[PDB]
Amino acid sequence: EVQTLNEDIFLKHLRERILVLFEGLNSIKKDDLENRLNLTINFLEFLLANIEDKLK
Ligand SMILES: [Mn+2]
Repeated sequence: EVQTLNEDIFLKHLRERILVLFEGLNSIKKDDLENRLNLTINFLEFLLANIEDKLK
């Protein structure tokens, strides 16, 4: 029940590791949104250029 020096150190590192893991997870999540957004933009931009080619 008492909290030992070794436990405090181990808990403190694990805290840091989880926070680093969340940073990693948040980046993968944001890059995933960034890629799907860019893929739809590129599609729409390609479509827009097809349309304008046919209007020329
Ligand atoms: Mn999170």
